[PDB]
Amino acid sequence: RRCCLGWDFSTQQVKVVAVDAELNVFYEESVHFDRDLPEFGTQGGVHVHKDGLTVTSPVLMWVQALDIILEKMKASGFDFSQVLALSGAGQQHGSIYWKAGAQQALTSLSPDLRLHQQLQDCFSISDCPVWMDSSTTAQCRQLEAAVGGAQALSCLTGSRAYERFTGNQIAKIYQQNPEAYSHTERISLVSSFAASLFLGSYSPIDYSDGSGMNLLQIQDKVWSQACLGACAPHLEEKLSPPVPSCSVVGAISSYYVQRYGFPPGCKVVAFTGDNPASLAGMRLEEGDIAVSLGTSDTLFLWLQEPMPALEGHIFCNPVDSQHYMALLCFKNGSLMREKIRNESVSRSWSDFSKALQSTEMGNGGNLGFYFDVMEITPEIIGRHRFNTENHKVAAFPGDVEVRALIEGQFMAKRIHAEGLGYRVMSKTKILATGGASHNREILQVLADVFDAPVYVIDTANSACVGSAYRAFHGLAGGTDVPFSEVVKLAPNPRLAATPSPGASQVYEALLPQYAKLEQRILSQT
Repeated sequence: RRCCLGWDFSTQQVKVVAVDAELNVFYEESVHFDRDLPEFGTQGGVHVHKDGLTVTSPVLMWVQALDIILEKMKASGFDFSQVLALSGAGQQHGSIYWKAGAQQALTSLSPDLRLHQQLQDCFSISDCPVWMDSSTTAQCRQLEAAVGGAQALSCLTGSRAYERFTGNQIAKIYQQNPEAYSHTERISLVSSFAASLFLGSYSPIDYSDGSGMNLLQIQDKVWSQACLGACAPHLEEKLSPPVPSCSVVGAISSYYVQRYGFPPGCKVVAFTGDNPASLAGMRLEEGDIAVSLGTSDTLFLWLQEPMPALEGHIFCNPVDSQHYMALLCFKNGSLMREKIRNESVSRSWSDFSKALQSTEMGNGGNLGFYFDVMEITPEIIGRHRFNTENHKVAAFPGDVEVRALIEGQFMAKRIHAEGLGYRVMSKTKILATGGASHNREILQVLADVFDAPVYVIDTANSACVGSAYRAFHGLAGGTDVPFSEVVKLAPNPRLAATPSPGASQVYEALLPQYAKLEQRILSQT
């Protein structure tokens, strides 16, 4: 059974899957940080500092989690001689600061010792900033001022300045800890840090995860000298040139061959961010979108011609380096759906579904926005309801409320997607995942709004699986063959809904009206 490994260096755990050549996930293992490395004192895999804004993880905890999981794999009888290649994902934005001399330690790893034991003194920063950090507002404003504004920075890098984005974190470390910065020979993302551990030498940063830093020029795929200089000095030398995501970055270190029995020819395919890896795992193509429904809703888009904005994040595409992808994040997700259920349909998902079945597409022209917490896409708060004459109203009947919520949430996803350059195409498939993807009536609204078929997919391990698929791509020809052709053989996700007759006519007229009301609410703020 020949296989590839797909890794995920996530916030709360390190996870791995082994996928055979039939693209069967036949093995999965994980190390949970709070539970299995409780000595670091993390909660949810991180440390929220006294200020309530700084959020970090110890780099040596991630190294040790790799040692533990390889030993857990070996203890279970995993046959490492069967591994042809591996790739992985890292929680985006988080950064690792390697101390001067660390590459000599990586290239001289002894198979008689664990990684953590040998890399103990290799980090100039022990507490790494992660994606949950919101402590760099001053640096964000400085970077936007240095490059001509928020929109200029988005045009250049796919995003305006966000506190968690790596360049702003690097700037804070340079300003507050210049000694540690002066002792840093290399800076990695979590993804490229993990790839470096497998190579036994520094891995380059890939174009896709490299797009989550406010540093890479996404169009020309070179570092922006203006962004680099506005963040910290000598920064280019520390990052090294970025590479296409579908690059073989080297063979696995002899460390792993000797300690665990990996074959010497095992290839390391460049690692990427967890959201880019999930896009690969979900097998999105040109014209596709994925809706991940949860506490936060996340929209994944394929983009040929992106239009960066003051919202959303455009990244270089991990499975087609000449094109792009985007993420749009919505704070009012599953808690907002549960609240309307509890308020209007007796705390019952069945009655929620019956409300959707008993109301027509377009909801008689009744439209609603439901933001009990400040929304990020767009920046609005409150509940706002409008009747068919576009007059504000205080409330709706119960069933009308349920449809206004669901239809409005999906119309917002289509409008904001199209603002970034997305367009529905004849080939378009919509992939739905998360709790609400288990409701047929919710997915019917989604199919109706986009006028395209909706498929349900399980994504508990999408970043791991996507990483294993990318590794197989690397083996099946790399850039000589399309990613989509390599993983076509994986069973197709199940069709949940197709647009009802007349859906096109209803939402062609209602979508611009909903967009107009959104701008009306934004103008009143």
